[PDB]
Amino acid sequence: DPREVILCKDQDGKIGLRLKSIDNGIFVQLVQANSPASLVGLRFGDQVLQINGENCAGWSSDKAHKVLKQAFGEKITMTIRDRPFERTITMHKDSTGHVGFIFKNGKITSIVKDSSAARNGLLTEHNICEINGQNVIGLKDSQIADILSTSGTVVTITIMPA
Amino acid sequence: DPREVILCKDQDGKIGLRLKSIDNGIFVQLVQANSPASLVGLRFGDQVLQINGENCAGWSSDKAHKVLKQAFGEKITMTIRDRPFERTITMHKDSTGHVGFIFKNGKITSIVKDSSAARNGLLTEHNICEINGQNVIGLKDSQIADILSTSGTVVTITIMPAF
Ligand SMILES: CC(=O)c1ccc(F)c(-c2ccc(C[C@@H](C(=O)N[C@@H](C)C(=O)O)N3Cc4ccccc4C3=O)cc2)c1
Ligand SMILES: CC(=O)c1ccc(F)c(-c2ccc(C[C@@H](C(=O)N[C@@H](C)C(=O)O)N3Cc4ccccc4C3=O)cc2)c1
Repeated sequence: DPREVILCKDQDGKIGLRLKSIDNGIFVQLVQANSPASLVGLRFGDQVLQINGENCAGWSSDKAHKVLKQAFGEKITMTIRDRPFERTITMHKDSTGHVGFIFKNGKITSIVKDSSAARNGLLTEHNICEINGQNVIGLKDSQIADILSTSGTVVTITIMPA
Repeated sequence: DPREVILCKDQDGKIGLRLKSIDNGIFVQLVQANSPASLVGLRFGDQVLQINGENCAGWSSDKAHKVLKQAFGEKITMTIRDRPFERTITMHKDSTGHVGFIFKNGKITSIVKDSSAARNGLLTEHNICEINGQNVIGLKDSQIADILSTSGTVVTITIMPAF
């Protein structure tokens, strides 16, 4: 159920937020580290219904960008819907340390037959958002594979359709 | 949250279930009225993880139907994850009786600017599943519009991505 977040711009503007048009809605696509957007709890995949009282419906990505650049510093209110697409799947590493899926650019592309991912019904064409809690958005595939390896048997992955 | 369902085949060996492969997973695409599939609570959007202790990952819908069809035992055992893509949006009719969207083949195509659908972030390219608890999967657009006409001010709609 929607929430109202109040954000304040930093030194020279910039909320540290990249918005994207998807299905005539507006969604958070990137959250900068140590950003006013991250310090309030904004995450990749959160829907934005309202920016300073105004509806985002039908806004193109570049309109969403322009609207944010023109907002005044000490107050930027938004109506947010915490990751409407968010799903959380738990897997169990095998003898080789493998959970059972192939990924590319942070998106699951393949499911290994007879694996943990197959038993747990992990879906392809979904972005990996969090592994065990850590934000893996924007990370290179090698870094994601690293986090997966340095984790224990139970792997709590958070996926979202792409 | 996955649960094991035990379906019991009718006199025809049918269960009233149509399946569809989405993103290397198997999904329920149509549940016939008063069938063994409706009986156990299967619904459009439900993910089928296993069929008779056999993983559905990668399977095509023909493979899934072929497997349901084969092994004509009275009991089919499925592992079901309930509607993983289900989203509920509450809108309220304006002075004219409109929440503010356009649909074509049970799918939202457009959002009217400055409307309840816009205010509540309704998304296009989504299938309407339910309108105030009423199943609309399978119904024609005219029948969907009849439900909306006979609705109160509050219109609660369950939606899922079209894919
Ligand atoms: C049953 C069974 O489970 C099984 C069986 C045989 C296998 F070969 C594998 C398997 C072997 C290697 C991989 C590589 C796979 C990976 O390690 N995924 C994790 C989540 C995992 O599945 O553990 N990776 C690593 C990587 C790095 C950089 C770019 C892309 C990738 C990628 O796709 C995936 C699966 C898994
Ligand atoms: C503010 C504001 O809200 C506003 C204002 C002006 C408007 F013209 C409208 C509006 C008026 C009519 C319609 C037609 C629209 C509809 O009645 N949708 C329901 C869910 C609703 O939005 O109430 N329909 C009816 C229909 C029948 C058969 C096939 C397709 C359709 C279809 O798309 C859609 C929007 C809505």
